[PDB]
Amino acid sequence: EPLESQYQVGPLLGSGGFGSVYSGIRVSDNLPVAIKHVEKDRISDWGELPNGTRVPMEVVLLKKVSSGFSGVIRLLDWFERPDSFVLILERPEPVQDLFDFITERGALQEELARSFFWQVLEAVRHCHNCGVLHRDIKDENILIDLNRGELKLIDFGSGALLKDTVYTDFDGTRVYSPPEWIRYHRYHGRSAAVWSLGILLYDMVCGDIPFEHDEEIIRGQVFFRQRVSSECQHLIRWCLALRPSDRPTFEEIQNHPWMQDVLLPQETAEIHLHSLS
Ligand SMILES: CN1CCCN(c2cncc(-c3cccc(/C=C/C(=O)O)c3)n2)CC1
Ligand SMILES: [Mg+2]
Repeated sequence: EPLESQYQVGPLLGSGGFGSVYSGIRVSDNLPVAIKHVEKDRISDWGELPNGTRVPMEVVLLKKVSSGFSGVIRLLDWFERPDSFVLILERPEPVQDLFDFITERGALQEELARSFFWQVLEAVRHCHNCGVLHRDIKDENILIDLNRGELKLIDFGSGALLKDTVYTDFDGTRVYSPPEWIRYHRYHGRSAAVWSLGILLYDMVCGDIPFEHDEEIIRGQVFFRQRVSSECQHLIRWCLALRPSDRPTFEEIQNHPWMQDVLLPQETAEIHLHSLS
């Protein structure tokens, strides 16, 4: 029953606004896991969860998207403590987040960016279909299962239930938030999500984020610092359309020509990941 008699804690993987996550192993089968600690004082949103009670919104969101689909991390279990909650999440091995992967390898070839991007679209779409809005889509929040070549969306600590009405609260990453939020402190789930997908695609093909200051976000002028195909630039600028309604739907993004003939996960890994893995 105790958390200690359950898992064997390992080294700290990282910490921040989300909390502190450690590498871990489940004593029983040595199944690799991650142990995330979050203080109750940090937690702002709470949920009830089916036939349950007091629980952080993060847990509610995680369980809602839980399933066989490997595009989003799986909550394996959780525990409540006097001042914190502990989340036991799955952990692919080897693994590396998109931020480190790009920091190390730099701007990705378009074929690779296509595969990776396509996989987050499927993951985000999955969340939406399950009534969950992530709100913090970014390189750091996407894990790369190097052997399988499959990406995983993580950290639902900024998410919320998907809704068709306005959002007047945001606590994700500033440099990924849309111009509606910066200017009017209001946005709609899917539109905002598409904007951050635009920032992410740009990050993938250019090695860095397109905007830094609020003034750049509001103006939305995209400058390509690396050689990027015309199709890709078009998609990117379409997602980064100043007016929300001018942004493509997920269907339009995935039907976009630059998005065609995506590589399969294993293919991707064999051609791009095993080369160094
Ligand atoms: C966002 N991350 C910032 C960068 C360092 N960091 C890392 C690094 N490598 C693997 C994982 C890792 C492995 C398995 C599950 C998870 C899940 C995290 C979550 O759902 O919050 C994370 N997390 C902690 C959080
Ligand atoms: Mg999470």
